[PDB]
Amino acid sequence: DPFAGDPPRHPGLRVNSQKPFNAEPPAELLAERFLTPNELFFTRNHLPVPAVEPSSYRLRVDGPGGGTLSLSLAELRSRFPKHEVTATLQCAGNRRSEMSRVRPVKGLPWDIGAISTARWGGARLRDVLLHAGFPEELQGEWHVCFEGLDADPGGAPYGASIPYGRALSPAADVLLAYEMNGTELPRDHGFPVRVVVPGVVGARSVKWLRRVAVSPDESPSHWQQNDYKGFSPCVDWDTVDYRTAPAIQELPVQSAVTQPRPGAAVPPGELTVKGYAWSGGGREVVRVDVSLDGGRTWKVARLMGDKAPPGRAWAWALWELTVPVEAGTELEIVCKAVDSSYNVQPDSVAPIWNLRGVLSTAWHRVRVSVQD
Amino acid sequence: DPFAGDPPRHPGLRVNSQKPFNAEPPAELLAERFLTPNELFFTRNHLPVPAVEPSSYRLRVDGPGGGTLSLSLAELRSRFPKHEVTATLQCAGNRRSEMSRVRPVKGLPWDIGAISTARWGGARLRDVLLHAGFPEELQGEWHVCFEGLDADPGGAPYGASIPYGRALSPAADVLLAYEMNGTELPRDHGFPVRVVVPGVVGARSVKWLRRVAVSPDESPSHWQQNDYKGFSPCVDWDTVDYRTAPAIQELPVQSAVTQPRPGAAVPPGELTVKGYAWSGGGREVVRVDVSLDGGRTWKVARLMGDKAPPGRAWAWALWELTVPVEAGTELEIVCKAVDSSYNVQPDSVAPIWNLRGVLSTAWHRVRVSVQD
Ligand SMILES: Nc1nc2c(c(=O)[nH]1)N[C@H]1C(S)=C(S)[C@@H](COP(=O)(O)O)O[C@H]1N2
Ligand SMILES: Nc1nc2c(c(=O)[nH]1)N[C@H]1C(S)=C(S)[C@@H](COP(=O)(O)O)O[C@H]1N2
Ligand SMILES: [Cl-]
Ligand SMILES: [Cl-]
Ligand SMILES: [Mo]
Ligand SMILES: [Mo]
Repeated sequence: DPFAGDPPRHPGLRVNSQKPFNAEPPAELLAERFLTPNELFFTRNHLPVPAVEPSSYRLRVDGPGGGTLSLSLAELRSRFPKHEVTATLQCAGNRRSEMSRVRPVKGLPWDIGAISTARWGGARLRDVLLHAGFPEELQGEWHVCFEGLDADPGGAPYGASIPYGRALSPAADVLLAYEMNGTELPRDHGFPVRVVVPGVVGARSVKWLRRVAVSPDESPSHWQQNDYKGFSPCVDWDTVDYRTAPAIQELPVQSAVTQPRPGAAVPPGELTVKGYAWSGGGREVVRVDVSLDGGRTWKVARLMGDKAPPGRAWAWALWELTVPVEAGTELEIVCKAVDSSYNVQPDSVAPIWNLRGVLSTAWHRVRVSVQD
Repeated sequence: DPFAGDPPRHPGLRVNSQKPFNAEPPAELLAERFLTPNELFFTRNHLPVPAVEPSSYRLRVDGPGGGTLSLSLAELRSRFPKHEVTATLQCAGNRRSEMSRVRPVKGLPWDIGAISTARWGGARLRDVLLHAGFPEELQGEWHVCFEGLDADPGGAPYGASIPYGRALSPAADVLLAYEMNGTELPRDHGFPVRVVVPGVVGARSVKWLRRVAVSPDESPSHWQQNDYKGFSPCVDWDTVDYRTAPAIQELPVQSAVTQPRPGAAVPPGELTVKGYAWSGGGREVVRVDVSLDGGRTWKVARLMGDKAPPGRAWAWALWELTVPVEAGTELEIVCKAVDSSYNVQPDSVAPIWNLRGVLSTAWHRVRVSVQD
């Protein structure tokens, strides 16, 4: 069994796949803390988890002239000044299950918790590439490709790429992280090294990093070319042409209600509604609107968190709104967020439906009842 | 009459205000060409148009140490290498009229044409500031403030600001433009000099530019502080607090149908539906979906234009879709666009309603009938 060596996990996780392991924290704990504990941070694995001997581990980075720089874990820690970045990773498939309600889709049936937040520590990718000899700027459209140590039966490794400008930008905060919430990277989260690409879909933050290469093209890997793309609601498996849509990089504005949970019976008097909101590309969440009547009337929730610099809001905003609720009533709780570029979320899922079940960002609706 | 000196305009414009002059091109011409002719380019004036003697004109730019650089029009043309940028300006109030249908709002009642596109030529703001002695990077949060030569009765000039980083970035393409579609700036469009801020709301592209200043704060002007902001649908004139929302800079994804026009009777057989789509922040439009049945089913339109570099899609994408239409039917034509960060447009206007009638980006719907 290829998965016998996988790490043990926290028992309260909502698991949608055991082999390979894919799980999310319970929604009731998801937004309990700003930084998601390492043991509850959602886990998305395409393959068996690599077992890595730290001292023999080498990160390979190809230089400008075709040479190869080879770095040990000790050297990655000692050569480059450690930088810390608090960033939220959201999977493209977050909230896929709401989409399947409209019309079945193929994919892991995530609820609202394929998102988590951590303070990451590591070398900046930028410094590693400047050390390998690359310039701050290359002419034209270049990409940085990453391969992981995890590989499918045929030997193809998990891989992804990001544009060269993002990799070299001081402000974009791309890390080759070896620490997570103050401790070393857990195995499920990429030990000993993963890429963390703030403001970008989870798929590009390659775990168990074995190689870094600069190329005039995007990663040729199946997951960069033939997956993690958004299509029209009309497209299906027989018509999809992956050349017609760009690989998902930055993600759009998103939010969900984490408390209360669907089907809850809540006591009359006061109700504290809670959730998260986040947007891609370093775009801050500037407002979260909450409705208790199915989206007819709205109130403004309180945003928690502390501001980040402009263009660098990599971490989610937790929100709450305490409201009066009358005995014997039925509530349809809805939330929608607005970002710093005034992007907003769409009313419904059908018009944004797609065959892969990705980019599920229509309003989250939670129906509960108020007891007598 | 303070407006006696205003320039004459093209007679086919859709004028919503004569004094001050505010007008949009006819929707049937709006998307006829990629570059909007200067005579049809929408015009948004808050005040009387300044009459400027070109030779006595001086642009004032305050240096880092409190000194003032003063530039003539000849020097702006000769000192700095001319750069050309094709960019779309969209007013915050575009499509306000659709919002008033839900609940009356105060503001010029724009239809879908408070947007236009031109190739602008001028000095880069960046070069002008480096020439004034500023560094490429200032520590902290700095702004570049612009004042126009147009001033209200009390003597306050039109003014706005953009973040310092945007002004100094080579990629952001901010210009001090003296040319428009190959000719000198028309008076209504800022002669002799205007700022053009690509990917940003029209309000910041200050016309009839008299001054440029760097400040640790945003423009103190009324239009930067107490206008061009987005609020919750619940906010009204008695509750609005302009300190609670950020000034609009980048705009969200937008699109409209320009052909056919509402109420049209179209011949059976084939119908060519046309429109525009654009997104802020240099984010390319990656897809436009079109429905003929009120948003139940969708097809993908053809995008016209030529690609721009990543992060620099400053100009709109014109689209078209030729479709079969059966005699005696009723169509509800709808369009929605998706940008490079997979941001999308919301189904309806009510949930995005606000007191100023700004940020009107819900799906545009056009009802027509097919003859027999
Ligand atoms: N090598 C490796 N990198 C990987 C993956 C993987 O299967 N292999 N999954 C990716 C995707 S789709 C997701 S959403 C994130 C999830 O990171 P997490 O498990 O630490 O939450 O890691 C990405 N990096
Ligand atoms: N000085 C000056 N700058 C100005 C304005 C104005 O009233 N005064 N209007 C602003 C706003 S709200 C808009 S939408 C754009 C419109 O530019 P246009 O008239 O060339 O289309 O210019 C901006 N710049
Ligand atoms: Cl998934
Ligand atoms: Cl307006
Ligand atoms: Mo993912
Ligand atoms: Mo405007």
